[PDB]
Amino acid sequence: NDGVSETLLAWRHIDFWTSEHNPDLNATLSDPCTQNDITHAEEDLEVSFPNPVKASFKIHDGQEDLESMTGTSGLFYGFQLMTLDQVVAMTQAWRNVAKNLNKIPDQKSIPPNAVQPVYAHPAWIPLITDNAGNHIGVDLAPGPNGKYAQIITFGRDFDTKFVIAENWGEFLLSFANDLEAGNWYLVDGELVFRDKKSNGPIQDYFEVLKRRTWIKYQL
Amino acid sequence: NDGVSETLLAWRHIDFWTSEHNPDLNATLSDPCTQNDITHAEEDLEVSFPNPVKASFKIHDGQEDLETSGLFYGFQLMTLDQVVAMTQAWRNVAKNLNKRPDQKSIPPNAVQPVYAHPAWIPLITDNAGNHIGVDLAPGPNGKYAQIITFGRDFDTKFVIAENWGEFLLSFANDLEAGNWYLVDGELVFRDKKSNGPIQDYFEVLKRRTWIKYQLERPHR
Repeated sequence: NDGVSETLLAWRHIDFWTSEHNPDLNATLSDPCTQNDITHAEEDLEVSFPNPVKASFKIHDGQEDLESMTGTSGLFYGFQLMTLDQVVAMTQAWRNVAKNLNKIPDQKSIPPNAVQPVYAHPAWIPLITDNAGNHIGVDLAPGPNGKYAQIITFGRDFDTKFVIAENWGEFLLSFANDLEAGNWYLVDGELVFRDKKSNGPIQDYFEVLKRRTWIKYQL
Repeated sequence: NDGVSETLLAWRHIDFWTSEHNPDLNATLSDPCTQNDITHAEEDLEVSFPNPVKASFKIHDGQEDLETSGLFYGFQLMTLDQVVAMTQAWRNVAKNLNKRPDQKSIPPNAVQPVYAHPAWIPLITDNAGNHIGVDLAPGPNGKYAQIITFGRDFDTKFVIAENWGEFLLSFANDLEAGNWYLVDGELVFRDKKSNGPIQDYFEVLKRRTWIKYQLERPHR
């Protein structure tokens, strides 16, 4: 099925975990989008959000925290869950880039042929941001060996794109499983990843996702 | 809008024309698909057919063999069953290509530069490995549900229409423009106004696409 279950389940675990270990991060999780907000977005972008993505939006419209000054603390080990407004704005942003480009080194994909080998595509809908040009999001125009609505890395520093999940649900869930596995350090602090079981160092979450993907591919 | 109007309009023109100038070809046009046939197909392939494509199917489920000689100047309009069979056929090819002649697009980056894609749904066949059909996974400068050539001899893919409706309509306009010869007989294309020779319809579509691309390139 679509990964709606996983979405719903993940948000339970994430909502619970944040409330327990990091209230301040909890506060930042926004109220649900209404159905009209999302229909308006879908009309604006002329796309159908996959079911799981619509489910996540109907739980949290990204993160906010206006009274903070140092910037928002990204839920995903520093990366910020985007609001529907930001999703629309950035999607149109990247759509302009694709236009300007119609006339960047070599683009590749892991797995091979899973993601279109391009810098920007109109159908790559960003959902998470580093506020530094890079995104996780959902791919609505997969390559030949890709899957519709797979979750991918793309952006400024992602000449190679990685498929990091089959759907948004699986992604949210693996994030939830990291939290529960104790794979975290608080810097009541900034959230960053470490492999608890291996007494591993602090690592950028993107490098973790890329590594995992690579490993999974070779198997 | 979607190109549903154009679909519906085109089939009126095509149904009319065929009945007048080539009854035998008319006979080959099938009864409509039912909505369940389509839902069953959509489940089988796990895709949503574009609206215009669903409209065409609700007029004719392709052509039905007398042996069927192809409506589109020899190319056969596929039945839903053939669409499903061929889509799975092409889907297996992609799978086997994953375990490893330059593929290009006109316009550049409009169509994925690959031999086979799961989301290229064939609608017309060459009975020789080549297709016109609808692209549900466009390139960066493509458009969802644009109509493309693809297949065995299509190392370069061409976007020949913005939607299925526009395609059916341009076919209809060829017929009404007198751009045909009967070999009643077998239907083949000629440019009436240029007193032109007979031409393969794929070459016509390729030239047309190529010209259109080139006339638009000054604009930005």
